[PDB]
Amino acid sequence: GSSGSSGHEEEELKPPEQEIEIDRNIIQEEEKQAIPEFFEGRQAKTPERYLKIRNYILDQWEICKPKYLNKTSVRPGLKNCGDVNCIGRIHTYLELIGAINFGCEQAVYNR
Repeated sequence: GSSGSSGHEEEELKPPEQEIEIDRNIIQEEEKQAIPEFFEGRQAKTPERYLKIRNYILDQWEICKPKYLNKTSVRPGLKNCGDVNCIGRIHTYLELIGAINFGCEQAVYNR
């Protein structure tokens, strides 16, 4: 027989090594690999909508930087574009890559 009962490890997640660069006018595979849902081809999820939201976040990030930027500050801001389930996807990702809130104890990867 066998037995597991093991865990408490990273969940398909990993903290950034160095602040990267992102284009608010260009969508590189880098982002598509994390936000492929908007590039799937659904009628609800569109690639044009993913940008609108992103641009906002990427913008706010610097608007507060170097200080940390909470998603709760942009949640209500772009409540019209998409939903919370999406907002988190973009925000988080960008945070995982470093594009936003780089090196900060107030991240979602260090937690």
